[PDB]
Amino acid sequence: GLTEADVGITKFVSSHQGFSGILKERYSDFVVHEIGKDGRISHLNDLSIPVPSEDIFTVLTAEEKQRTSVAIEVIEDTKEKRTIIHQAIKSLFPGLETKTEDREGKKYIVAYHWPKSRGSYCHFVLYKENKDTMDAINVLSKYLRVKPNIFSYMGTKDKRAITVQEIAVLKITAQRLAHLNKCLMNFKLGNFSYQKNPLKLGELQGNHFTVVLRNITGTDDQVQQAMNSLKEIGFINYYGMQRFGAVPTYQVGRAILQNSWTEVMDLILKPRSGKGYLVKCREEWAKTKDPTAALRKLPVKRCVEGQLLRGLSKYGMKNIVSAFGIIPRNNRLMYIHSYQSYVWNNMVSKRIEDYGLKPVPGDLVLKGATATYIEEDDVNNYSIHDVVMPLPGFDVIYPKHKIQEAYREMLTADNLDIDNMRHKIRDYSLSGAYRKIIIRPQNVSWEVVAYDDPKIPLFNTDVDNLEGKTPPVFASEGKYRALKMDFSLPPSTYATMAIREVLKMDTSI
Repeated sequence: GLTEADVGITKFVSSHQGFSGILKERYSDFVVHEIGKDGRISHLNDLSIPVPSEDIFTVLTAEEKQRTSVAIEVIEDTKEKRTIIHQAIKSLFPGLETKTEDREGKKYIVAYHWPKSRGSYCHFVLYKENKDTMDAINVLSKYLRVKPNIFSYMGTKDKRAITVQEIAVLKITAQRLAHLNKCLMNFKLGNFSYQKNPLKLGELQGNHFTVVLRNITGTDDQVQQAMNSLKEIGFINYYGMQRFGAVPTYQVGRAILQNSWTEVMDLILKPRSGKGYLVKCREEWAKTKDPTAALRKLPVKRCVEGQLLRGLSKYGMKNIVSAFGIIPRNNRLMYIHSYQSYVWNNMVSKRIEDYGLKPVPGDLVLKGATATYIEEDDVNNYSIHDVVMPLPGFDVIYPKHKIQEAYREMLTADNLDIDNMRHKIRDYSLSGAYRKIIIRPQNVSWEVVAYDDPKIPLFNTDVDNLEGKTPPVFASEGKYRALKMDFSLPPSTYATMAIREVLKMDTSI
């Protein structure tokens, strides 16, 4: 329903003829490896627990001392070797009795009933398949009987994909985490270390992508030209379709900024084209206009519709400001940020159309963390990769060319004032920020692969390598053709926008 043109995604970098290709046909055709603060590319490649009773038996005995018996096998049997185990168990045995048993030749030691030197945080790699980051944290939180806020990460990674990232957890041992691997299906944990600090959102350097575009209709000339342009110049740094949502998020954001609160409520709760349970909740709302009656139709507690319905039950339909205010702050800002994103995509497309892919006088540039202007005389000292455009807000400056006039027109068309982007409600006041218009991906590599079966993955994942799965080998000719790409992107960048530039085809399905 919502197209790329609807959200201002209309321009391309390369002049090459577009071609077709299938994206995320299998979640194994889209693989993401996080690039850490220090440049390390997270891979699940070590299951060792950092340093007679191994890590498992110690966990088994600790689990026994709290909430029948723990039998430890005596590998190299000796009177001194058995007593050593009795004494070693007695160290990690607060309230545990110990007895030697000879079970038909095989001997056992049967158990009956955080250092300040070691950093507070266990860091580890989380490998996930078709899952959200928060979803993995909730599973680990319920298994470890902890609250999800003791976990930290640098960013969330795509659900429909195989993703690998670093996670930190306050005061949970590596053995406790590793033990969970036996009962976790769509996630695995490894690469354990103990460190001083948690992770911080946005601290990452970016992500590395391995992408398989199935059934490419492109020729070798088309592919080479598409890839060379992506490697040399790159792609227009648009906000992808994910930024815009079922409910078109920028429209809720616009209504919030205009203080059109009845419209905010209707946009979230009223029935619309294209999740089954949300359809029923919205139908019950349209029929009864009763929060209690519509809440009965929601199987999920933490969702925007439920939080707003709980807010309306508390404050009523004559105080939608307070009712909506109940939604967590992060979910509320997301609407107004996607409105800023909508304006930004449109402005960038106008900037490309009117001045091209060259820095022009009047453009804003980023000299480290400071934003400044390109003048007539210093125009040739900058590249298109230094050019920034602002997300609209009260604290930003605008380019000194005609796009400033276009920002003013777009904002005026929504009854908003570029000269005063302050909201009467503090939470909805936007300061603005700067975003690069063109991104050159790093460590770009590609190959066209001939194949016959779509089910067959074209490369190993981290778990395939751990299990010692045979690396895929492919013939020089086949029925179908695939474009296999590898590239690194900075944070707040969309891989779909890089793929869009290669294929020159719109993101629908």
